[PDB]
Amino acid sequence: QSACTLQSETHPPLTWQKCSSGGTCTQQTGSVVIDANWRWTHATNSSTNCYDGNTWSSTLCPDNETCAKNCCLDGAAYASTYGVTTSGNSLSIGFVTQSAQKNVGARLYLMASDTTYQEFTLLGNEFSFDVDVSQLPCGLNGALYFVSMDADGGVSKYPTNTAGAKYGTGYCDSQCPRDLKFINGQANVEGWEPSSNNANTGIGGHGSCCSEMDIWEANSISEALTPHPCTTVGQEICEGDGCGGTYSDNRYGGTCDPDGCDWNPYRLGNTSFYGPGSSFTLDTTKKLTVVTQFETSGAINRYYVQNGVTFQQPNAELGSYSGNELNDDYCTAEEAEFGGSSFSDKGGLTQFKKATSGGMVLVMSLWDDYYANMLWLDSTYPTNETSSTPGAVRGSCSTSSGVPAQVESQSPNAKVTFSNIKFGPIGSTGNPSG
Ligand SMILES: *[C@@H]1O[C@H](CO)[C@@H](O)[C@H](O)[C@H]1NC(C)=O
Ligand SMILES: SCc1ccccc1I
Ligand SMILES: [Ca+2]
Repeated sequence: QSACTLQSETHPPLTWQKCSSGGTCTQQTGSVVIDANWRWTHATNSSTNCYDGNTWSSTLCPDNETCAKNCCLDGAAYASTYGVTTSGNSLSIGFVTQSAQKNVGARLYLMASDTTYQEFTLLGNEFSFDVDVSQLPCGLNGALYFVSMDADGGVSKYPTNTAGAKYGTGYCDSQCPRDLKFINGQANVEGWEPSSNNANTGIGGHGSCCSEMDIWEANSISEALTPHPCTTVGQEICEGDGCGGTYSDNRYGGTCDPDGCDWNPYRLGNTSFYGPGSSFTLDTTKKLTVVTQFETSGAINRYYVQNGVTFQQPNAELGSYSGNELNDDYCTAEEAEFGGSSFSDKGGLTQFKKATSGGMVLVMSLWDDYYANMLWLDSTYPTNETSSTPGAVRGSCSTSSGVPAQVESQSPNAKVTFSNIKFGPIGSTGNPSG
């Protein structure tokens, strides 16, 4: 896709800190950009939409190539249309924003410059951020994660994509998403199936895969940490059911692991650690710091800070595993006790190390789930399961919670605030900010 300028594009600024082993941190200035899927897509020479509702213009977009030649992405009014605002080192994403249209959520990337994404090499480093999940009820997910996207949004590889990172192009993840309108410089109009439950989305014939590190998928009820390997580390297009993931016939048939080796404290047995109120170790009605360390062995460590008190990830006992570190033994025990072989089949933490050793882009989002109502995160899933089934219970939300239309109308003012992002060598982010 190309870019149009009927509406200007001004990325909201966001500062973050880069720390060093020597004990000092320094302020960095970046900005955020909204994903292409949320943008107005119209003809290069007029205001005629190439996509409206959940259908493509058959005249402007008869096929993927023609569509990309005829159509451009335009600028975004961040606050008024998308409910995205920034203030210093703070970023807020509103749930439902009503302007001339209704907008639900947003997926944003941290930029290095106006035309390129900031890449972070995670291995041997740690990432820290503060978060306020108090306004996120059952059914919502304020996520902060990393994906192996190209810095230019794919421009150097796909010439027909001239919009680039500036317009939020090039997204990919371990779900190998097929809801993307533009992938590899072409539209995704071929094979498009409008969603039966979502008036604004659909599934195309192609998807975009890559490694994904979900540092934080959470609401005020539950939270999960989840690495997802892929046999091809970086962004790669997939076709139809060969994509795997949620909207394909064989979920485990693709190149990526859509499940991951997840760590949810509640799912592992500690139902008193994270939740709303004083009866929980970490009280989700108040702000908290989340620190994630990527050691060179490939293992992942985690500690939290609230009101100056530090809490290491709580201990879990799962089969032959005992500890609080997300490592090979944990991932193997998880598969043995809860089932599955996807994570291991994709290479486990060894293959995932190839992703963290390379550059990854920071993504911050707020979404509701039209497929499984976020039950996999904060409720019993599948819903026919009991608490007696290992790993079935992931949170205290009702299995009737999370219906998108219901939460959109009941909690439109829900929001997540991510702030004070710090990144540096292990043991460095707790030092004084610059
Ligand atoms: C949950 O984790 C916290 C923090 O480690 C700990 O103090 C508490 O004893 C744990 N509770 C259970 C039931 O394991
Ligand atoms: S990653 C959560 C999950 C796991 C297995 C099947 C479907 C779903 I959504
Ligand atoms: Ca270790």
